Amino acid sequence: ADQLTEEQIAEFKEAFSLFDKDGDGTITTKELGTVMRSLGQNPTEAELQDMINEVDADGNGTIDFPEFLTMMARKMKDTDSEEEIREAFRVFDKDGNGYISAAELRHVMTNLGEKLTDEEVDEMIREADIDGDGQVNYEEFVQMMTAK
Repeated sequence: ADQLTEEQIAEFKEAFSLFDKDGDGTITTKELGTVMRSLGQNPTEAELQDMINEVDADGNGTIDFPEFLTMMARKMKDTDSEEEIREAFRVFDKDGNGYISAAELRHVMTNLGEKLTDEEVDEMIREADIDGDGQVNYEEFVQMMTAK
């Protein structure tokens, strides 16, 4: 899933509060780039003025956390975590066949540096009939690492 993890929501909530000097849980458009830049993102000025024209639909010129989360979810799209795991399994599809040996699959999940425990993968392997044949595609194992 591409849902915001409780952490990503907290990270943004902290970077957002960083400019909530009104104790109202909101920030001004003048600090929006600063908030976004606080997370290490550097959108151009036009990119910022473009999202403002839409967010500035109330005619007030301010951003609240909820709407701020609507911006983060619109950016963490084209860069899903899925494209990262599939691109890793791609690094493992040296034969461009779409299939690798479970070993390479288990290796793709460990080399990625994911905090997955060998036990969690053992369960993901139960429904992924990784036997009966010997090789398995990852598209199914990719959606499993994202969120059952």
